[PDB]
Amino acid sequence: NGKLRQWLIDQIDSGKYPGLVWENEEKSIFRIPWKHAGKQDYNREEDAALFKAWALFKGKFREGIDKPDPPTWKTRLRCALNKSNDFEELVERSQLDISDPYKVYRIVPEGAKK
Amino acid sequence: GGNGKLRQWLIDQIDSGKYPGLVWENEEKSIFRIPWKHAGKQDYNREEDAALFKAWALFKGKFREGIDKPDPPTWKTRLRCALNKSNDFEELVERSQLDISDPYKVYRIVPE
Amino acid sequence: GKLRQWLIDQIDSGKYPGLVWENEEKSIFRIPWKHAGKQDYNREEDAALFKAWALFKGKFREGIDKPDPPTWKTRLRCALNKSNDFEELVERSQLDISDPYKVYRIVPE
DNA sequence: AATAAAAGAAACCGAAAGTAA
DNA sequence: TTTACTTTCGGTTTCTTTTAT
Repeated sequence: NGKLRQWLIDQIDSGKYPGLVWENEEKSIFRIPWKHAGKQDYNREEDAALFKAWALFKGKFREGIDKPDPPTWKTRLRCALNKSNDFEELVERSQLDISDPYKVYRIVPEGAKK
Repeated sequence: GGNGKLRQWLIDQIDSGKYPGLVWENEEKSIFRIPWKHAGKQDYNREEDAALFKAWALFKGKFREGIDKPDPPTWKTRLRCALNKSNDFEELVERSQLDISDPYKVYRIVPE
Repeated sequence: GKLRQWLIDQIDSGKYPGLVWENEEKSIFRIPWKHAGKQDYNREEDAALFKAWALFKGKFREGIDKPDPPTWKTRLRCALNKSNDFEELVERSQLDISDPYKVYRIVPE
């Protein structure tokens, strides 16, 4: 009934967001760019695109109707990632203090029994 | 299965020690205790707690051991509905304990 | 149905400050609705109404159950939503002021 | 120093599934 | 079965305290 799992899998499977790539061929671990908005390498378009995309895809942000607030978009996805049972951050694999920094996440498989 | 069987039958089930938690509260035998546990709770075991409901289903024609598939929720609902509408029984709702372990309801027997 | 009468009764008492009628026909009322994280929020006064609903239904027992104001708030909110006896006037609600509240109109039968 | 972004935790929401009477 | 709430689901928004430039 949720949308985050399928949606994010789709954005990675698309080549739309550079740095949003699978790390393995088994499609279980992926990399998600996570740049601090204050950095010099940061451009609003390319780095905020994934967060804006989630706000567009849910009804939250409507282009031309609403005033843009990019930190809000990032907070939504971060908190959504944290809370979801579908995603587990591999905190020992995240690279946040480099140019082109990223976080590493695992998509949990569904459970065996009921 | 027919009319005028509920009152005496339940009195008989209380006077026997067969159903744990189905005991009299007074010596005048006008008020009694009936376990009323949610089937999902952890303490719930199907045998002991569904026994009274299964017993009513057997005593009336509704359940036949070995011929029909058991449905404990159906037995509970059937006996519940009988108690509410019964002129022979009146719930003392101010003494019932439904949000405790081994929860129960308290009922008063209407004299004629 | 106990909510319709119970809530009408809670408004008619002056017990909960901010739980007041807006009109003289007793069809529309104001129900305080503050976020529990805000600074003005005090646990006793603002959760009192939700606490009262939890008491009046069997859900909370003083001294037997651990207090959970967030669950109290959720139950009352969801109850109002499903109620055919209650309809929120969303064009009147004031959620982003100090002392925020919601506005509800009582459906006549 | 200052301004802006960011962080976890928890309270929060509607919708729907669930439960009881 | 209808009415009437209550609980659960899948994220979302807020609160307060760090972190980045």
